Amino acid sequence: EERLHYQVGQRALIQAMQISAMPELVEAVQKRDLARIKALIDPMRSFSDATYITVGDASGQRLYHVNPDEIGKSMEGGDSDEALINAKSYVSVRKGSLGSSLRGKSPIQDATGKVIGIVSVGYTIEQLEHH
Ligand code: NA
Repeated sequence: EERLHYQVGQRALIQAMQISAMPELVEAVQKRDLARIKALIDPMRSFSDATYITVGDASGQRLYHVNPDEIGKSMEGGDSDEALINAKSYVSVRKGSLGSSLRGKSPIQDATGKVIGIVSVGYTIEQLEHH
């Protein structure tokens, strides 16, 4: 019965699962084509009500972030291991550079199931429109 913005986390998780399963994103990540990834994610970032979307490679190095300088740097929050190593999809909460946020995380996988990256869709808590 104890909740931490349950509906927001479910919305984030659903979106991360959907984005991570896109064949075009799987291909762009395999090729490490940054511009292609940006072209695919920007419109989704614009359309979603999420605060941000981050895409990382298999080692957790960012291939996309809303802040340009973060691209090429490692996701050091410590809450990406279960997706990157164990291919789990889940809701996580953490204060990264963009503030305390609820994240939906899901691995990006090739056709054989190998994890090749991660998608994190986040909602910064202080910015939620309360009900
Ligand atoms: Na996934």
